[PDB]
Amino acid sequence: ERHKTDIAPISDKVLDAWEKVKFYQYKFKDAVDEKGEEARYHFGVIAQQIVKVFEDEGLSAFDYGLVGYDEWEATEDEYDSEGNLVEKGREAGNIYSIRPTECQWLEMACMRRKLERLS
Amino acid sequence: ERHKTDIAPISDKVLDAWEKVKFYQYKFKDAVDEKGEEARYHFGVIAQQIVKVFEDEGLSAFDYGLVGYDEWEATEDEYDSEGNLVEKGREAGNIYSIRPTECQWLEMACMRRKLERLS
Amino acid sequence: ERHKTDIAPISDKVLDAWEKVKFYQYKFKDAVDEKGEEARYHFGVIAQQIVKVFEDEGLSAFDYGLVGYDEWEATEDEYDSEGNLVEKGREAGNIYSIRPTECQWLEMACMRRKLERLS
Ligand SMILES: [Br-]
Ligand SMILES: [Br-]
Ligand SMILES: [Br-]
Repeated sequence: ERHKTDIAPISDKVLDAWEKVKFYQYKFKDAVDEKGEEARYHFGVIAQQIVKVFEDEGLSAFDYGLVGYDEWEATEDEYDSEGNLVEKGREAGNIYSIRPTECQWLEMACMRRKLERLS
Repeated sequence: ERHKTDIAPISDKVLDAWEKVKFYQYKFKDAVDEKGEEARYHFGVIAQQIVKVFEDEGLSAFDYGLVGYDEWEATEDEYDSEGNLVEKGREAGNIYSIRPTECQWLEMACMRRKLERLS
Repeated sequence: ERHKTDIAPISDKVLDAWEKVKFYQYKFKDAVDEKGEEARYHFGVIAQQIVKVFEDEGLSAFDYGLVGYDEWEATEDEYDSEGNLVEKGREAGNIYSIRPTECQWLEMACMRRKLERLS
Protein backbone atom coordinates (compact mmCIF):
# COMPACT_ATOMS: atom_id res chain seq x y z
CA GLU A 1 0.00 0.00 0.00
CA ARG A 2 0.88 3.65 0.45
CA HIS A 3 2.55 4.46 3.76
CA LYS A 4 3.12 7.79 1.96
CA THR A 5 1.71 11.35 2.00
CA ASP A 6 2.44 14.91 0.83
CA ILE A 7 2.41 13.06 -2.43
CA ALA A 8 2.92 14.97 -5.65
CA PRO A 9 5.07 15.48 -8.72
CA ILE A 10 8.60 16.72 -8.10
CA SER A 11 9.19 20.34 -7.03
CA ASP A 12 10.64 22.51 -9.81
CA LYS A 13 12.84 24.66 -7.59
CA VAL A 14 14.26 21.33 -6.35
CA LEU A 15 14.79 19.96 -9.85
CA ASP A 16 16.23 23.35 -10.70
CA ALA A 17 18.65 23.23 -7.77
CA TRP A 18 19.74 19.67 -8.64
CA GLU A 19 20.41 20.59 -12.23
CA LYS A 20 23.05 22.75 -10.50
CA VAL A 21 25.08 19.88 -8.98
CA LYS A 22 28.16 18.62 -10.90
CA PHE A 23 29.48 15.11 -11.59
CA TYR A 24 33.17 14.35 -10.79
CA GLN A 25 35.79 11.65 -11.07
CA TYR A 26 38.18 11.45 -8.13
CA LYS A 27 40.27 9.00 -6.12
CA PHE A 28 40.03 8.32 -2.41
CA LYS A 29 42.94 9.77 -0.44
CA ASP A 30 42.66 6.45 1.38
CA ALA A 31 43.46 4.23 -1.56
CA VAL A 32 45.95 6.62 -3.07
CA ASP A 33 48.42 6.60 -0.20
CA GLU A 34 47.97 2.82 -0.21
CA LYS A 35 48.50 1.95 -3.87
CA GLY A 36 49.66 5.23 -5.38
CA GLU A 37 47.92 6.18 -8.63
CA GLU A 38 47.27 2.45 -8.92
CA ALA A 39 44.11 3.60 -7.13
CA ARG A 40 40.85 3.27 -9.08
CA TYR A 41 38.74 6.12 -10.33
CA HIS A 42 35.21 6.52 -8.89
CA PHE A 43 32.46 8.63 -10.45
CA GLY A 44 29.79 10.59 -8.64
CA VAL A 45 28.58 13.73 -6.94
CA ILE A 46 30.20 15.67 -4.08
CA ALA A 47 28.16 16.46 -0.95
CA GLN A 48 29.69 19.85 -0.11
CA GLN A 49 29.01 21.11 -3.56
CA ILE A 50 25.46 19.72 -3.38
CA VAL A 51 24.68 21.42 -0.11
CA LYS A 52 25.79 24.59 -1.87
CA VAL A 53 23.79 24.65 -5.14
CA PHE A 54 20.67 24.13 -3.05
CA GLU A 55 21.77 27.05 -0.80
CA ASP A 56 22.00 29.36 -3.75
CA GLU A 57 18.52 28.44 -4.97
CA GLY A 58 17.74 28.91 -1.34
CA LEU A 59 16.92 25.32 -0.42
CA SER A 60 18.35 22.77 2.04
CA ALA A 61 19.75 19.55 0.54
CA PHE A 62 19.26 17.78 3.89
CA ASP A 63 15.47 18.14 3.61
CA TYR A 64 15.31 15.91 0.51
CA GLY A 65 17.66 13.35 2.03
CA LEU A 66 20.30 13.93 -0.63
CA VAL A 67 23.06 14.53 1.93
CA GLY A 68 24.16 13.45 5.42
CA TYR A 69 26.31 14.99 8.12
CA ASP A 70 28.19 13.17 10.79
CA GLU A 71 30.31 14.35 13.67
CA TRP A 72 32.27 12.72 16.49
CA GLU A 73 34.09 12.86 19.83
CA ALA A 74 37.88 12.57 20.21
CA THR A 75 38.52 9.08 21.63
CA GLU A 76 41.47 8.34 23.95
CA ASP A 77 44.80 6.67 23.19
CA GLU A 78 44.65 3.99 25.86
CA TYR A 79 47.45 2.04 27.51
CA ASP A 80 46.10 -0.18 30.31
CA SER A 81 46.29 -1.02 32.94
CA GLU A 82 49.96 -0.24 32.39
CA GLY A 83 51.99 2.10 30.20
CA ASN A 84 51.20 -0.43 27.46
CA LEU A 85 49.31 0.42 24.24
CA VAL A 86 46.24 -1.67 23.25
CA GLU A 87 44.46 0.64 20.78
CA LYS A 88 45.12 3.98 19.03
CA GLY A 89 41.79 5.78 18.54
CA ARG A 90 40.19 8.93 17.12
CA GLU A 91 40.91 12.60 16.58
CA ALA A 92 37.65 14.54 16.44
CA GLY A 93 36.38 15.13 12.91
CA ASN A 94 33.25 15.30 10.80
CA ILE A 95 32.19 14.09 7.40
CA TYR A 96 29.53 14.74 4.79
CA SER A 97 28.33 11.76 2.79
CA ILE A 98 25.57 11.40 0.23
CA ARG A 99 22.48 9.19 -0.01
CA PRO A 100 23.15 7.87 -3.56
CA THR A 101 19.76 6.27 -4.32
CA GLU A 102 17.88 9.45 -3.60
CA CYS A 103 20.44 11.32 -5.77
CA GLN A 104 19.94 9.00 -8.77
CA TRP A 105 16.20 9.41 -8.56
CA LEU A 106 16.34 13.24 -8.71
CA GLU A 107 18.99 13.01 -11.40
CA MET A 108 16.73 10.82 -13.55
CA ALA A 109 13.67 12.99 -12.85
CA CYS A 110 15.82 15.94 -13.91
CA MET A 111 16.84 14.30 -17.17
CA ARG A 112 13.26 13.28 -17.77
CA ARG A 113 12.19 16.93 -17.72
CA LYS A 114 14.96 18.20 -20.04
CA LEU A 115 13.89 15.55 -22.55
CA GLU A 116 10.33 16.80 -22.58
CA ARG A 117 12.57 19.77 -23.45
CA LEU A 118 11.59 21.90 -20.47
CA SER A 119 15.39 22.34 -20.47
CA GLU B 1 31.19 -15.61 -16.72
CA ARG B 2 27.59 -15.63 -17.84
CA HIS B 3 25.22 -17.42 -15.48
CA LYS B 4 22.64 -15.77 -17.78
CA THR B 5 20.28 -16.78 -20.62
CA ASP B 6 17.26 -15.56 -22.62
CA ILE B 7 19.74 -12.83 -23.30
CA ALA B 8 18.78 -9.99 -25.61
CA PRO B 9 18.21 -6.27 -25.96
CA ILE B 10 15.37 -4.80 -23.93
CA SER B 11 11.75 -5.50 -24.92
CA ASP B 12 10.01 -2.50 -26.51
CA LYS B 13 6.58 -3.15 -25.05
CA VAL B 14 8.39 -3.20 -21.68
CA LEU B 15 10.27 0.04 -22.36
CA ASP B 16 6.98 1.40 -23.63
CA ALA B 17 5.16 0.40 -20.44
CA TRP B 18 7.90 1.89 -18.24
CA GLU B 19 7.81 5.17 -20.09
CA LYS B 20 4.29 5.18 -18.58
CA VAL B 21 5.36 5.24 -14.90
CA LYS B 22 5.54 8.62 -13.11
CA PHE B 23 8.09 10.10 -10.69
CA TYR B 24 6.80 11.61 -7.38
CA GLN B 25 7.96 13.46 -4.31
CA TYR B 26 6.21 12.44 -1.09
CA LYS B 27 6.76 12.11 2.64
CA PHE B 28 6.42 8.96 4.72
CA LYS B 29 3.31 8.96 6.91
CA ASP B 30 5.74 7.46 9.42
CA ALA B 31 8.05 10.43 9.66
CA VAL B 32 5.31 12.98 9.31
CA ASP B 33 3.40 12.06 12.45
CA GLU B 34 6.80 11.97 14.15
CA LYS B 35 8.30 15.31 13.13
CA GLY B 36 5.42 17.06 11.40
CA GLU B 37 6.32 18.68 8.07
CA GLU B 38 9.84 18.71 9.48
CA ALA B 39 9.83 15.38 7.63
CA ARG B 40 12.15 15.12 4.61
CA TYR B 41 11.06 14.80 1.02
CA HIS B 42 11.95 11.58 -0.85
CA PHE B 43 11.87 11.18 -4.63
CA GLY B 44 10.95 8.08 -6.57
CA VAL B 45 8.38 5.85 -8.22
CA ILE B 46 5.21 4.36 -6.71
CA ALA B 47 4.61 0.59 -6.93
CA GLN B 48 0.82 0.63 -7.28
CA GLN B 49 1.02 3.00 -10.16
CA ILE B 50 3.78 0.88 -11.73
CA VAL B 51 1.80 -2.32 -11.51
CA LYS B 52 -0.90 -0.38 -13.35
CA VAL B 53 0.87 1.13 -16.39
CA PHE B 54 2.17 -2.34 -17.17
CA GLU B 55 -1.42 -3.68 -16.85
CA ASP B 56 -2.66 -1.24 -19.42
CA GLU B 57 0.05 -2.20 -21.90
CA GLY B 58 -0.99 -5.64 -20.85
CA LEU B 59 2.16 -6.70 -19.02
CA SER B 60 2.98 -7.77 -15.43
CA ALA B 61 5.46 -5.60 -13.53
CA PHE B 62 6.26 -8.53 -11.22
CA ASP B 63 7.77 -10.50 -14.12
CA TYR B 64 10.59 -7.96 -14.60
CA GLY B 65 11.25 -7.73 -10.88
CA LEU B 66 10.27 -4.07 -10.74
CA VAL B 67 7.79 -4.60 -7.90
CA GLY B 68 7.23 -6.78 -4.81
CA TYR B 69 4.20 -7.82 -2.82
CA ASP B 70 4.13 -8.84 0.78
CA GLU B 71 1.36 -10.03 3.04
CA TRP B 72 1.05 -11.14 6.66
CA GLU B 73 -0.83 -12.83 9.51
CA ALA B 74 -2.43 -10.95 12.43
CA THR B 75 -0.17 -11.59 15.44
CA GLU B 76 -1.55 -11.76 19.00
CA ASP B 77 -1.46 -9.15 21.76
CA GLU B 78 0.14 -11.30 24.45
CA TYR B 79 0.03 -10.95 28.23
CA ASP B 80 1.74 -13.92 29.91
CA SER B 81 1.65 -15.92 31.82
CA GLU B 82 -0.55 -13.40 33.61
CA GLY B 83 -2.85 -10.54 32.62
CA ASN B 84 0.41 -8.64 32.06
CA LEU B 85 1.45 -7.14 28.70
CA VAL B 86 4.90 -8.00 27.23
CA GLU B 87 4.45 -7.10 23.54
CA LYS B 88 1.81 -5.45 21.32
CA GLY B 89 1.96 -7.03 17.86
CA ARG B 90 0.43 -6.94 14.37
CA GLU B 91 -2.84 -6.25 12.62
CA ALA B 92 -2.94 -8.09 9.30
CA GLY B 93 -1.88 -5.96 6.35
CA ASN B 94 0.00 -6.04 3.07
CA ILE B 95 2.44 -3.82 1.28
CA TYR B 96 3.85 -3.24 -2.19
CA SER B 97 7.47 -2.16 -2.42
CA ILE B 98 9.75 -1.64 -5.38
CA ARG B 99 13.09 -3.11 -6.41
CA PRO B 100 14.88 0.23 -7.05
CA THR B 101 18.01 -1.02 -8.87
CA GLU B 102 15.99 -2.83 -11.48
CA CYS B 103 13.83 0.33 -11.84
CA GLN B 104 16.85 2.60 -12.46
CA TRP B 105 18.16 0.26 -15.11
CA LEU B 106 14.91 0.29 -17.13
CA GLU B 107 14.63 4.03 -16.58
CA MET B 108 18.11 4.58 -18.02
CA ALA B 109 17.50 2.15 -20.90
CA CYS B 110 14.31 4.13 -21.56
CA MET B 111 16.13 7.45 -21.64
CA ARG B 112 18.80 5.93 -23.82
CA ARG B 113 16.20 5.11 -26.47
CA LYS B 114 14.50 8.54 -26.44
CA LEU B 115 17.91 10.10 -27.02
CA GLU B 116 18.51 8.02 -30.11
CA ARG B 117 15.21 9.88 -30.63
CA LEU B 118 13.05 6.79 -30.92
CA SER B 119 10.92 8.95 -28.58
CA GLU C 1 34.64 16.67 4.31
CA ARG C 2 36.62 15.52 1.31
CA HIS C 3 38.57 12.31 1.86
CA LYS C 4 39.00 12.63 -1.93
CA THR C 5 41.72 13.65 -4.43
CA ASP C 6 42.64 13.49 -8.13
CA ILE C 7 39.38 15.35 -8.26
CA ALA C 8 38.06 16.56 -11.59
CA PRO C 9 35.29 16.35 -14.15
CA ILE C 10 34.79 12.99 -15.83
CA SER C 11 37.32 11.76 -18.41
CA ASP C 12 36.02 11.92 -21.99
CA LYS C 13 37.75 8.78 -23.23
CA VAL C 14 36.02 7.07 -20.28
CA LEU C 15 32.62 8.56 -21.08
CA ASP C 16 33.33 7.65 -24.67
CA ALA C 17 34.14 4.04 -23.76
CA TRP C 18 31.00 3.75 -21.59
CA GLU C 19 28.79 5.07 -24.35
CA LYS C 20 29.99 1.81 -25.97
CA VAL C 21 28.43 -0.59 -23.42
CA LYS C 22 24.99 -2.10 -24.21
CA PHE C 23 21.90 -2.68 -22.05
CA TYR C 24 20.31 -6.19 -22.05
CA GLN C 25 17.37 -8.13 -20.71
CA TYR C 26 18.14 -11.71 -19.71
CA LYS C 27 17.14 -14.44 -17.28
CA PHE C 28 19.37 -16.19 -14.78
CA LYS C 29 20.20 -19.76 -15.78
CA ASP C 30 19.65 -20.36 -12.06
CA ALA C 31 16.01 -19.36 -11.96
CA VAL C 32 15.22 -20.76 -15.36
CA ASP C 33 16.01 -24.38 -14.58
CA GLU C 34 14.05 -23.82 -11.37
CA LYS C 35 10.82 -22.27 -12.65
CA GLY C 36 11.15 -22.59 -16.42
CA GLU C 37 10.29 -19.43 -18.35
CA GLU C 38 8.26 -18.55 -15.28
CA ALA C 39 11.58 -16.90 -14.43
CA ARG C 40 11.57 -13.09 -14.25
CA TYR C 41 13.33 -10.76 -16.63
CA HIS C 42 16.15 -8.58 -15.25
CA PHE C 43 17.58 -5.52 -17.00
CA GLY C 44 21.16 -4.32 -16.95
CA VAL C 45 24.68 -4.35 -18.33
CA ILE C 46 26.97 -7.34 -18.91
CA ALA C 47 30.48 -7.32 -17.41
CA GLN C 48 32.30 -9.22 -20.18
CA GLN C 49 31.00 -6.85 -22.77
CA ILE C 50 31.96 -3.90 -20.56
CA VAL C 51 35.51 -5.07 -20.08
CA LYS C 52 35.62 -5.20 -23.87
CA VAL C 53 34.37 -1.77 -25.02
CA PHE C 54 36.92 -0.23 -22.67
CA GLU C 55 39.61 -2.49 -24.22
CA ASP C 56 38.83 -1.21 -27.67
CA GLU C 57 39.08 2.42 -26.57
CA GLY C 58 42.17 1.11 -24.91
CA LEU C 59 41.11 1.48 -21.28
CA SER C 60 40.65 -0.94 -18.35
CA ALA C 61 37.15 -1.16 -16.86
CA PHE C 62 38.61 -2.46 -13.59
CA ASP C 63 40.38 0.87 -12.97
CA TYR C 64 37.08 2.76 -12.67
CA GLY C 65 35.55 0.08 -10.46
CA LEU C 66 32.87 -0.75 -13.01
CA VAL C 67 33.67 -4.47 -12.97
CA GLY C 68 34.92 -7.22 -10.63
CA TYR C 69 36.64 -10.54 -11.12
CA ASP C 70 36.53 -13.48 -8.80
CA GLU C 71 38.19 -16.86 -8.90
CA TRP C 72 38.26 -19.95 -6.69
CA GLU C 73 39.77 -23.28 -5.62
CA ALA C 74 38.11 -26.67 -6.23
CA THR C 75 36.78 -27.81 -2.83
CA GLU C 76 36.57 -31.50 -1.88
CA ASP C 77 33.56 -33.83 -1.82
CA GLU C 78 33.90 -35.01 1.77
CA TYR C 79 32.61 -38.17 3.42
CA ASP C 80 33.86 -38.44 7.02
CA SER C 81 35.07 -39.96 8.98
CA GLU C 82 33.45 -42.79 7.05
CA GLY C 83 32.37 -43.44 3.47
CA ASN C 84 29.43 -41.20 4.37
CA LEU C 85 28.61 -37.92 2.58
CA VAL C 86 28.15 -34.70 4.63
CA GLU C 87 28.62 -31.98 1.99
CA LYS C 88 29.05 -31.76 -1.80
CA GLY C 89 31.28 -28.77 -2.61
CA ARG C 90 32.87 -26.80 -5.46
CA GLU C 91 34.28 -27.28 -8.93
CA ALA C 92 36.79 -24.54 -9.68
CA GLY C 93 35.33 -21.61 -11.60
CA ASN C 94 35.44 -17.85 -11.93
CA ILE C 95 32.93 -15.08 -12.37
CA TYR C 96 32.76 -11.47 -13.49
CA SER C 97 30.25 -9.25 -11.73
CA ILE C 98 29.58 -5.54 -11.96
CA ARG C 99 29.57 -2.71 -9.43
CA PRO C 100 26.09 -1.32 -10.32
CA THR C 101 26.22 2.02 -8.46
CA GLU C 102 29.40 3.08 -10.18
CA CYS C 103 27.82 2.00 -13.51
CA GLN C 104 24.69 4.13 -12.99
CA TRP C 105 26.79 7.16 -12.19
CA LEU C 106 28.82 6.94 -15.43
CA GLU C 107 25.64 6.16 -17.34
CA MET C 108 23.97 9.31 -16.01
CA ALA C 109 27.10 11.42 -16.58
CA CYS C 110 27.09 10.04 -20.13
CA MET C 111 23.47 11.00 -20.71
CA ARG C 112 24.13 14.38 -19.19
CA ARG C 113 26.75 15.10 -21.86
CA LYS C 114 24.63 13.95 -24.82
CA LEU C 115 21.90 16.30 -23.64
CA GLU C 116 24.24 19.27 -23.69
CA ARG C 117 24.33 17.72 -27.18
CA LEU C 118 28.01 16.85 -27.14
CA SER C 119 26.52 13.62 -28.55
BR1 LIG D 1 39.97 1.69 -4.30
BR1 LIG E 1 12.56 10.78 7.27
BR1 LIG F 1 14.31 -14.83 -10.30
